[PDB]
Amino acid sequence: GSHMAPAEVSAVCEEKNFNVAHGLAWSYYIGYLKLILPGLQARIRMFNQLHNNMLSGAGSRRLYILFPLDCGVPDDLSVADPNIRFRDMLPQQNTDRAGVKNRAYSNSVYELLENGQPAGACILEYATPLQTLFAMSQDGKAGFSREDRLEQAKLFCRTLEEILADVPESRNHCRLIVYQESEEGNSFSLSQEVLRHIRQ
Amino acid sequence: HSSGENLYFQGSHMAPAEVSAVCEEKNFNVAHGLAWSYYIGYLKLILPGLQARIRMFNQLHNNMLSGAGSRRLYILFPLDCGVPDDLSVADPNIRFRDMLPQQNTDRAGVKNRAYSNSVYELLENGQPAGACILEYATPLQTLFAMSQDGKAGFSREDRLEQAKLFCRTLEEILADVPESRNHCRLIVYQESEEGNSFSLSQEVLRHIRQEEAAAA
Repeated sequence: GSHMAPAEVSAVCEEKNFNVAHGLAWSYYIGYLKLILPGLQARIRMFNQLHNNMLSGAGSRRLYILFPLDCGVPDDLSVADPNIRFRDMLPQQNTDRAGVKNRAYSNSVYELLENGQPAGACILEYATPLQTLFAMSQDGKAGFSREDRLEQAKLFCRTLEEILADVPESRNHCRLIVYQESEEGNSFSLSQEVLRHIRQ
Repeated sequence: HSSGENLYFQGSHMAPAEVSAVCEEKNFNVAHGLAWSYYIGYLKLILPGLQARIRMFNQLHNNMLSGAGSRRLYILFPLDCGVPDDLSVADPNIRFRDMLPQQNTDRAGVKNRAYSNSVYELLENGQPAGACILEYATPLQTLFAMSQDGKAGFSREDRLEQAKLFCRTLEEILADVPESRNHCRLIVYQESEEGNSFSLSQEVLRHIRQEEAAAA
């Protein structure tokens, strides 16, 4: 029994709503991922030269991005799991390519353990814009709920997946690792989650 | 085979608030996201303790930032969205002086950070008329880059609308920050609609002068 308000169809407006995810995704792609992707393989070759070819398989030559739907990203950005071991940062290039020419982005290579045994290696990181969503949910003058936060997180992920899907196979090297720890949780293992992605 | 859905104006997979046409509907989701990202991701990080860095600079540089008008972080918002890499190229009247120094924090809410913020002198008639901390609003470049992808469309007209919305959204967010903690000031302009003779430095100077007047 709730009527809509009257509306003049020629007036210019936008629906009010909290759908920031699209901006986050585009910013993240245009302003980070797109910038680093063209030099990733070169950087990997440099890394391999110094690391006994630790990243040799195709599965090891990808950029794995952690996407905790609860938006819990540690402040120090550490990936900290007993079975994930930091090995070294990915070295910078001497490049004239846009953005990277003036910026050395920090990326790290980790070794994954299973059953005490080395099971893999990869370049791993958190999707930093998830911090924004979390901060928004806190900063309550923002009026963004925990419920909104999850919704946006899922949307950011889906939107980013769509964008990435259109990347040519030649640079199709980002992989999203999406999980919601609060769900399906008990025995949850990050290392196991990453390994499944590497393995596939 | 791509869709080709407009990757820019993607949906949110949720039911709309209203079930009829309500307007000549616009989607500004990108602009809104850019604004939140910039505020949370940058401004919230930079603003706390800024006054301390400013005091330090004045100690180091003969009170170059004297006056309330100089104690603000001035951010440039060119509505045309072209963001230059050098301010002196952009206006020769804008002269780089030095970087804001980093403080060793004694405050619980201010971390030790490393942002490069730059202080410039502004010239009128070859003489310095003022000094301030000046930089561009970074997300504007993202909109510009989005407009370039011709396939993508995202027109010059469309770009301008998003740019304006980005400013509005940022302004709405800032409006809820107490004056005691909001040390940034937004300078919004569209060069392409200004005079043949637009001076960036004059535009900044006006703002600085306003700030000084407002501060009593």
